[PDB]
Amino acid sequence: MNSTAQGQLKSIIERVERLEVEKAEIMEQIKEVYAEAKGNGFDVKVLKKVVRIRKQDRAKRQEEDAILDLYMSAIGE
Amino acid sequence: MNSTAQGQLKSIIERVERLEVEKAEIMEQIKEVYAEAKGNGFDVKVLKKVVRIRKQDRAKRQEEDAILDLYMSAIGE
Amino acid sequence: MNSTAQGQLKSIIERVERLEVEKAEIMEQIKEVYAEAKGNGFDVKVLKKVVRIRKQDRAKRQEEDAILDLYMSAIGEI
Amino acid sequence: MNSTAQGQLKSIIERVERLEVEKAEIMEQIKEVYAEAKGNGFDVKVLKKVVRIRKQDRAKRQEEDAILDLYMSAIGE
DNA sequence: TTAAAATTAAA
DNA sequence: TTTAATTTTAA
Repeated sequence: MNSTAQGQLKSIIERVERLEVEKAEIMEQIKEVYAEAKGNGFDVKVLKKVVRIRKQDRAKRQEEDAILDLYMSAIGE
Repeated sequence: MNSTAQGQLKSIIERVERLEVEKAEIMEQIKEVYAEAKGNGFDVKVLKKVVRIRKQDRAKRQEEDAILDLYMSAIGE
Repeated sequence: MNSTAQGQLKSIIERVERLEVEKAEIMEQIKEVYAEAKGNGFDVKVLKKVVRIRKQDRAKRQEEDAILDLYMSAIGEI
Repeated sequence: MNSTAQGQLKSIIERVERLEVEKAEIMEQIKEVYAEAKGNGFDVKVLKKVVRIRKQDRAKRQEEDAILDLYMSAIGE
């Protein structure tokens, strides 16, 4: 390939790798918060579901919760 | 490697690949059930949720849901 | 929902769950193949890679690999 | 739960969610880098493979690749 | 979307 | 040390 093209490839790779280093740091910071929470006596598993739950629109989730209750009711569970 | 060594290797590969084919068939059959369910007016997302839930122990389930409600009401939404 | 709709739902759930039990069994058997292989001196990680590779069309993988080497060479990685 | 426990939970959730926002922001930046690369005639799929490969130790990578060559050849490849 | 796929943490 | 769960990719 070209010399310039080789330059772009190298820049792209280095750029992605810098971003993935930042991502890794953030992931470590998240695990540190949960570590702190666990030390406080909180249930990490539930805490994570709390975060996940809050990511979706309230109205939509509650609607889906209602459908779930309808289904669980139908199959007798 | 030996003739017996490669003989074993060829056996392992053959065994894994035959099981992969069967696993693929089952996975396709599972999607067909959901496709049919969707066509019948059911919510596939909720359906998969129902399946997931029924895999969990009843006790632990309501136990983690109780903690969830505690956390959720504590932080509100 | 209707008593009939209830029937459809239950049958659907039963179908998925029986199929998932089947899937778990197959996945367990696959694991048993790898564990037996591992006990015989084979590299499990490499074995799975072989299986993965053999899933792709020879033509495709050969070209993707060619491109890969081109990139790895360009950045002085290889 | 105590008011202190309530305060802990509130900040724990808020800290995680802010980190999630940042992590998600980096993830879209990475997709943008790859999106731009695609426009520059680069193979995104191969690009990602280069990154993953560079995350492994050169010495170990060459070793696994050597074994791979042995296996493939043994079964005909 | 769907996936299958995997390395990894921890029960 | 085996079910989990975390991550990422294919497709």
